[PDB]
Amino acid sequence: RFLKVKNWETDVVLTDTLHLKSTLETGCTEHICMGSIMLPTKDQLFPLAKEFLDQYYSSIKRFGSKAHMDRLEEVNKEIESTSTYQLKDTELIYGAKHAWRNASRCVGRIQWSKLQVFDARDCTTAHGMFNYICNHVKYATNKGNLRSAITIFPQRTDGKHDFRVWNSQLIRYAGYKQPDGSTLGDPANVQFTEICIQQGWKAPRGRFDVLPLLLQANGNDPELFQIPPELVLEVPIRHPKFDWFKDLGLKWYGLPAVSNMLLEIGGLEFSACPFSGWYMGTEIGVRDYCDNSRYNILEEVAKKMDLDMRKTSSLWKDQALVEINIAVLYSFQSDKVTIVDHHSATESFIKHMENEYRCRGGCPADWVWIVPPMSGSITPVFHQEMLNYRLTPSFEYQPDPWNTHVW
Amino acid sequence: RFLKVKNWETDVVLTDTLHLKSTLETGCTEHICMGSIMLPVRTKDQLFPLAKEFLDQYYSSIKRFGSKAHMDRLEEVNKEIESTSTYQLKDTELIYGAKHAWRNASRCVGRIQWSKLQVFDARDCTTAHGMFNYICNHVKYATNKGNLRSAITIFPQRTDGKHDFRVWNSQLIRYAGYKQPDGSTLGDPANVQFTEICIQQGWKAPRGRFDVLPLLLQANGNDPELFQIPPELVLEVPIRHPKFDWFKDLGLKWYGLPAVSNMLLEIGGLEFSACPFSGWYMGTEIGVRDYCDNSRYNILEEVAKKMDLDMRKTSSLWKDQALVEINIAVLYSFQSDKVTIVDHHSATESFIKHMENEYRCRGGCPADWVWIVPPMSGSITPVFHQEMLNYRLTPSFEYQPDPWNTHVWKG
Ligand code: HEM
Ligand code: HEM
Ligand SMILES: CCN(CCc1cccc(F)c1)Cc1cccc(NC(=N)c2cccs2)c1
Ligand SMILES: CCN(CCc1cccc(F)c1)Cc1cccc(NC(=N)c2cccs2)c1
Ligand SMILES: C[C@H](O)[C@H](O)[C@H]1CNc2nc(N)[nH]c(=O)c2N1
Ligand SMILES: C[C@H](O)[C@H](O)[C@H]1CNc2nc(N)[nH]c(=O)c2N1
Ligand SMILES: [Br-]
Ligand SMILES: [Br-]
Ligand SMILES: [Zn+2]
Repeated sequence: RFLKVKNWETDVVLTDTLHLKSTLETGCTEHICMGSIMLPTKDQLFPLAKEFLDQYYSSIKRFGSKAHMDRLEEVNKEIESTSTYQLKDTELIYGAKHAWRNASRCVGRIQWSKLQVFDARDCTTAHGMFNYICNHVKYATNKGNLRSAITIFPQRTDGKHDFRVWNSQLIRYAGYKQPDGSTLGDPANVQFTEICIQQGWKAPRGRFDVLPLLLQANGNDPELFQIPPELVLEVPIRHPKFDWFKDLGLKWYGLPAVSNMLLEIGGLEFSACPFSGWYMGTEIGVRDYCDNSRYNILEEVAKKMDLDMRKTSSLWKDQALVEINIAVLYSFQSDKVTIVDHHSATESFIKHMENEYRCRGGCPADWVWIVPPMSGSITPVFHQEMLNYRLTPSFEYQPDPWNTHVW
Repeated sequence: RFLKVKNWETDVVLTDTLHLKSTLETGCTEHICMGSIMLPVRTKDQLFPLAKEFLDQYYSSIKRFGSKAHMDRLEEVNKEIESTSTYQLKDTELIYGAKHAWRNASRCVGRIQWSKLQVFDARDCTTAHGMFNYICNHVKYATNKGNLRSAITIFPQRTDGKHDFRVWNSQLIRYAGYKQPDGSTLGDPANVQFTEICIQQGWKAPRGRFDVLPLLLQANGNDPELFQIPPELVLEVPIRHPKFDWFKDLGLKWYGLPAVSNMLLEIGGLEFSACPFSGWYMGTEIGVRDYCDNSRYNILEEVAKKMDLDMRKTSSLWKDQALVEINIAVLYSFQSDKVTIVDHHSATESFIKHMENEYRCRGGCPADWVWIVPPMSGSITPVFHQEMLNYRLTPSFEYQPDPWNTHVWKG
């Protein structure tokens, strides 16, 4: 019931008690581990509200105080009456910081307490959502010195009036199926690119077309908006040693901003909660650039390097991978856009886990996601045992809205 | 029930029913995943169901389920259990069991090979000198002058747990490790404790960087005894690089034959506590883990110094750069000397083909993603993108405590 995690590089053992507070289920049973699966009323809401307010009042050293008991009473009356309740600003901020803190797949959580929370609960239209979003993008981008931020749109009601950002990230590149049979641009976004086109976007049909926002307010039909080009910081990719690298024509955007997740706080559901931080270098150079189902540039790069591509055992893929990743980092650094390498981020996370074990009694962590997609065992996280479990407040996946929305 | 796994690179979806036959526990519950935890005297009444389940699996695999041979065998085992409290496997059933324990090993990327396993039956062994001779023969067979052949040697099973056969070595061939008074380590840091045991027992340590350890062999619950593997049987590969001519001067080498000797093999409820097994290396085992773990040979700094990379900031990726060169070196050296090795691209590609085959003929393939994904270049291997289901089937290889922690010394 009290659980130990061991670091096999350093022999440091930590004891986890925090898992006992865990509420949601994992996908696993005593018979089967699903650790590598990508995705496994009034009556319901009051318990969730109480659990939340209890931890909030605990966090501000006021557990069992007059004001604690009063608020529990207040929220209780409001659920009875209205079927829902509203969070105080302080609660909303706390809840959003804690959803990040609880994100077991997130290596960047040492930063969790510094999140800037933009309260957009007064938003009513898609044009309003667009304004809030542009403001978030400009604030977070900060001319290259990125700051973490979340923008929180109104909470779900009867669930026929959901706010949604149909985009998977605020800033992403279009993908277009070709006559040819190949894909132009990012193959991850073909379907959404098509949705934008059918809703009426005029696609320029290039390799790196920033997608328009498709914004849904109040369960209404979603609308298109272009993010002012001037607010989208992008980085041309060059290599500090290979002059030819630039001729690949590669670029990426500075601001990673997830917009398709659902934020749950005290039972309330925020279906539009775009959040942003900054990139770990491998996200772009290993996954975006080198996944076979993504930009898949490994072959072209290897060719420019004149490596022996005859045999897998020459490790030509591996050599090319390292160079691509060196270039991503050098390019961001040269243009002064915040980026972290996988060594520094994982070192940060081990230090963060130690803080959380010491200060909170644990840190839920998903090893499959935390270990970087290159050079795993040369980073400290590879050697660190992790316990994965689900705490609330939380960020959750939710169905893509086009499968759900009725026009 | 049916469970699906999806490959996120290919969209290939597979359906698992084999997990229904799983008996043993995982460590996980509905409230916690223990998937990255490294480690998450039997009665007659427990023994007969375990035997029956095993024998039913064996008779089904030879298409004789329910035959008179199957039924006579069950009754014969049942009678042996009630009167002697245990039972002996037939040679055929021992072969089937040892192969299946490999087939079932969820952390093994090399399982495409599982049905080609040379089984050496050492159940007539009685003494440590007996075990030495069996082990020498295994090494020489498996080594086969570089054309490595998978094999396992199976010593007598556990009886009362006071008469256990054990290889105290964690692998048959491994390098010594010496803690120096100044706190540095000479040789391999992973093997310090066991090296100290060997010295205590009388081994004369050459005290160098790659000294092959002596075997420490326990027969029949007796105190273990020391033996040196004939050097002429220990195939080694000097590590050089195809382009970097200074790489040889690092003084690196490694042995060709990886041979695990500290696991316990469970077949139909019976426990084989000494069951050394060998295959061949995937290159990353040596070039990533043995050479570059901070707690092992730890050569990254010295290699990157010699490549003259920028070592002032981790963001030059000097470690990742040095890591790749060392791994190229390991594979080049093994190939140049005609010693079997597999690269992590080949091995993971093979494993994915193995796993699809298994899903189709067997209804599943339990696999531990944390262990199957290689310790470098994870996502440019196909296994990174493959969902897997981890569950435990018997026959199985299981961990067991180090014998120096539990042995009752005779004197
Ligand atoms: C400040 C810099 C940050 C870094 C460097 C970072 C790093 C990462 C990385 C590399 C991933 C894996 C993503 C992937 O492979 O696709 C991730 C996952 C995640 N992070 Fe962060 N993170 C940061 C900030 C944030 C913030 C501000 C939030 C929310 C407030 C957040 C919540 C998440 C969540 C929820 C996941 C898991 C997503 C999923 O399961 O699909 N992180 N983090
Ligand atoms: C034939 C070539 C083989 C290759 C390339 C291979 C590859 C591997 C590798 C790379 C690992 C992970 C090792 C580590 O990180 O420590 C492994 C684990 C394992 N393999 Fe193999 N394997 C082979 C044959 C065998 C054989 C013959 C057996 C037994 C009959 C075996 C049973 C295992 C087991 C039980 C593990 C898990 C060990 C643990 O949990 O500590 N494999 N395999
Ligand atoms: C590339 C896709 N990432 C999610 C992966 C995913 C999600 C749902 C379904 C999938 F198939 C795959 C998006 C993501 C999520 C969290 C963090 C990041 N990377 C970042 N550095 C940040 C984004 C926002 C704050 S930090 C990317
Ligand atoms: C080096 C350590 N490996 C065990 C891992 C382990 C387990 C518990 C604690 C540890 F610190 C480390 C040994 C191992 C096991 C299985 C296979 C291999 N590698 C091989 N290629 C083979 C060995 C025998 C047949 S194939 C190595
Ligand atoms: C099937 C497997 O779970 C899947 O490929 C995962 C593995 N680990 C990951 N880790 C991170 N950070 N991001 C991912 O998209 C994935 N993909
Ligand atoms: C804590 C973590 O589970 C541990 O480092 C594991 C990770 N994956 C592994 N995978 C393999 N093949 N071998 C290992 O020793 C490990 N170590
Ligand atoms: Br970070
Ligand atoms: Br193989
Ligand atoms: Zn699990």
